[PDB]
Amino acid sequence: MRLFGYARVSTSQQSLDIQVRALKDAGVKANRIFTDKASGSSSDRKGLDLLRMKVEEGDVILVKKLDRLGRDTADMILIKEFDAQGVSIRFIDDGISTDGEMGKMVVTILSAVAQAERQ
Amino acid sequence: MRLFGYARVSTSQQSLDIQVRALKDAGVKANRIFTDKRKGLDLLRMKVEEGDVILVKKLDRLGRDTADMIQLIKEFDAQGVSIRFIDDGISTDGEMGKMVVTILSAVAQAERQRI
Amino acid sequence: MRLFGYARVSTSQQSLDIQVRALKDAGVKANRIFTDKASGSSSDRKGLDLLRMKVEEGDVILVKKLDRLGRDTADMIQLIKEFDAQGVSIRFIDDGISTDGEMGKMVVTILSAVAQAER
Amino acid sequence: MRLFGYARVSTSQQSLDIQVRALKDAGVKANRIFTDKASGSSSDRKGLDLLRMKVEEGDVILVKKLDRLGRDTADMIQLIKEFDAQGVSIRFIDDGISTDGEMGKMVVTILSAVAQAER
Amino acid sequence: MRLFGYARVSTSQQSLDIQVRALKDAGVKANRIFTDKASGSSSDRKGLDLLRMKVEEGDVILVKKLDRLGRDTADMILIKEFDAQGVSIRFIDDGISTDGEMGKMVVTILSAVAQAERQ
Amino acid sequence: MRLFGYARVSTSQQSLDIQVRALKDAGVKANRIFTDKRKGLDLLRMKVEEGDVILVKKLDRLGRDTADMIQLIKEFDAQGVSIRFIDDGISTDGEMGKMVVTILSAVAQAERQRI
Repeated sequence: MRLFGYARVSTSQQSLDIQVRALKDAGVKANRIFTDKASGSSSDRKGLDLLRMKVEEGDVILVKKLDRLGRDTADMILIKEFDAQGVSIRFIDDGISTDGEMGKMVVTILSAVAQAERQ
Repeated sequence: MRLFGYARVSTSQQSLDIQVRALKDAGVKANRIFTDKRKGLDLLRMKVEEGDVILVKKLDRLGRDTADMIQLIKEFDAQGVSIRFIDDGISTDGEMGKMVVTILSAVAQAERQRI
Repeated sequence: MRLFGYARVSTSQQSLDIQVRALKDAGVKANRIFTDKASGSSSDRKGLDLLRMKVEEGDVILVKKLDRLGRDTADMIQLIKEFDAQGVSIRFIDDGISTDGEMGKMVVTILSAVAQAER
Repeated sequence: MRLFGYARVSTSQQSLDIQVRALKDAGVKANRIFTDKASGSSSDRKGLDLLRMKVEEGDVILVKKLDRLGRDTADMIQLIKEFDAQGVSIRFIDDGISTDGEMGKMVVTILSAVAQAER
Repeated sequence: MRLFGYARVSTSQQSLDIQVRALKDAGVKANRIFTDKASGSSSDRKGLDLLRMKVEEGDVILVKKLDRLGRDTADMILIKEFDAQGVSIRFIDDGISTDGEMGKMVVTILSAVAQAERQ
Repeated sequence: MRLFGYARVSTSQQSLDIQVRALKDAGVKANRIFTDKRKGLDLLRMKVEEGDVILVKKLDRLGRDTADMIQLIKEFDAQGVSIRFIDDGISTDGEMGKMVVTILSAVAQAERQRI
């Protein structure tokens, strides 16, 4: 298993820095921290793209809070594709993971919310 | 234990009789089905007691916004009352109930940032 | 031929906007501009890494000046040779310099000469 | 075309013999090799001064490397332009570089680019 | 009037340095000191050539001793040509000049010796 | 004052009578002309006295080498004796005499460096 880290902002470098420091403090080496900053460039915006290329089945991505993974709830149900790759996600602040039975609940609930959102 | 039901439409009276039948089908007595088309919800609130279980068809029947949903779930939780969201596979019993609060709190925060 | 854009940038938004605008003014689509923070390690350049995957033989990378490509002359030379080996040439907008074939063969020769004469 | 030779040399005989031999090996007559001590002032370069008087349009000055011509890149560039204005080109034996026309136009462009990127 | 300085060696840099320092100590600015060192190059050997270009009528060349001016006595009777240019020479150590009546004697005597030498 | 003459050939006896006539013509009595074809020079030397003047045709008649010349000129100088080098325009009287020593000393040094 290898730990990766994902941080995301739309605008703020500050919250970028708040997440990246957190990811290191959780134990991710600095070169395994990929970020997305919508106000950057294709590379600042393709941190997830690179991350997809680096992972292997059995690896773990750490993200600070649940809202940092996607633009929206449909967006974050990313969980499916990384689970396709056999790669688990673990949200630090909320202390939930996406693997096994707990990971099944997380998607069930999140689908419910996203379908609600469409209401 | 004691079983209630909550059904809510925006407008369709037709579908209100359709949810109500669905809950009647799940075992809920008709005097225990409360409905809105928010007095229905305010009566059921409440009416319920320790050990009761409320059946709702979907998560989006229960409340206006995820934040309103969290506040409802904690109010029922405090009393020893739980919800089954029939079509969603979700229950507020025990662990799945803690999960649901954890995840909805996180979604709700997003929305206050949206506001 | 598809045009890409590349820039080494410092840590400020100002420094990024300036480089992004310069490459957009040169005709590069916004989704084809890749940057790296100039601060960072040269075995972990995420922008070059993505750019390497997206180019095809015959494509051109535009760069504003020689210093926006490489960390130093030796770094410039190795990158020019890497991309040259993939059939991709580099074009430095402000300096006027290109590396397609002939002039391209001259540029690495002069750059090494300068490598030496400076070293 | 008559071939001349030029070298900046340090203060030792060894340093001079080495540069003189290198230009003789390149085909320059011994009486057409001019040198300046690298120590000295750039508004008093006796060798360049004599060389300037002896060249004709069409002649070529051979130099071993870029650093044997100018005190620095800015000095190299001004000298290349001076001789270029008299119809005389410079040929750097070891580096392979020449300044006759085309490549010559490229060399001052690259050299200034490097002037900048180094400065 | 302007003072110039001329120093000459066949081999020795040391006596070069012994003369140049002398020429400065006599008051010649450093950029008006031209030297010839037979073991140098065309430029090390064309110090007199440059000197001829710099002087004006009325100027003075200082040389340390009389033997430093020419290879031989016929050679040094240089005196004629610099006198053609109206430029006087003054030999420091021997305290003779080549101008006016004293300069006439110097050439008379020196011609006598050189003709003797041919004997 | 008193006038001597010195004439020297390598080999030509003919030219020895030619120099000797030239000095006789310059005013020198025949008992005062010394000749070599180095005893001639040694007699005149080394013979001479204070105030004497020696006439020689050319500078290269006088001596083997410039150094030998300087040594001769100082020996005569010390005694108050002077040389006229007829064909060369040079005299060892006074200033032109100091010049001649100065310049010949410098030429002689060159030659010791040559040796």
